Amino acid sequence: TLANEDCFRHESLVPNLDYERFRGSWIIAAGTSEALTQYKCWIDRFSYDDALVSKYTDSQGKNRTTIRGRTKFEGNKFTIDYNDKGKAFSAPYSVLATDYENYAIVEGCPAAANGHVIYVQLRMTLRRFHPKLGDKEMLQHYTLDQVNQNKKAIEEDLKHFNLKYEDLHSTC
Repeated sequence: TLANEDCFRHESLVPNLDYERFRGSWIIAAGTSEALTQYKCWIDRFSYDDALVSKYTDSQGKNRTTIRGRTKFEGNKFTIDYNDKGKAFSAPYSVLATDYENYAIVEGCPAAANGHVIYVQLRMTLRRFHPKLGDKEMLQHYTLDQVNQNKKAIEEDLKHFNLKYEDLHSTC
C-alpha cells in the first residue's frame, strides 16, 4: 500500500494533489541520483485515468526508449507499475511540491536510482515548445529556459527540503 509506504523521506506540500491538473507531459531537468543520469531528457506523459508513457535516450541521443505503465494516485502519492519492460523504474513516488502549470518536485524509490531520488520536472507542452529546423539541442534548450523561468519558485520549494538546484545532477 501507498498508505503504508515507508521509503518516502519528506512531507509533501501538496497532500491533496489534484491528479487532473497534474496530468500531462513533464520533462525531468535534474535529480539527486547519479544512476538516473544515464537516461537523458526523460519525459513522463500521465494521461486519462491511469496511463503513463515514459520516453528517454542515452547521452548522445541514441537508443530512444519508451516504457509504458499504469499509475495509482492517493493524494500526492503515486505508484507506477511498468510492464516487464522498465521494471527497474516501477516504484512508489510522491509529489512533494508543484504549481501544476510549470514545475514539480517529486521523490521516489526506484531500483534504478539505487532506491531513492528527488527530482525536478518542468511541464512539456507545445504551447511553450516550438521545435525548429536545425535545433540539435532541442529538448536541452527548452528545459534550461523553463528551469530558468521558474527558478525562484523551484529554489524556494527545494530549500524547504534541504536541497539547492545547483546540487542536483543535470539530466537533460
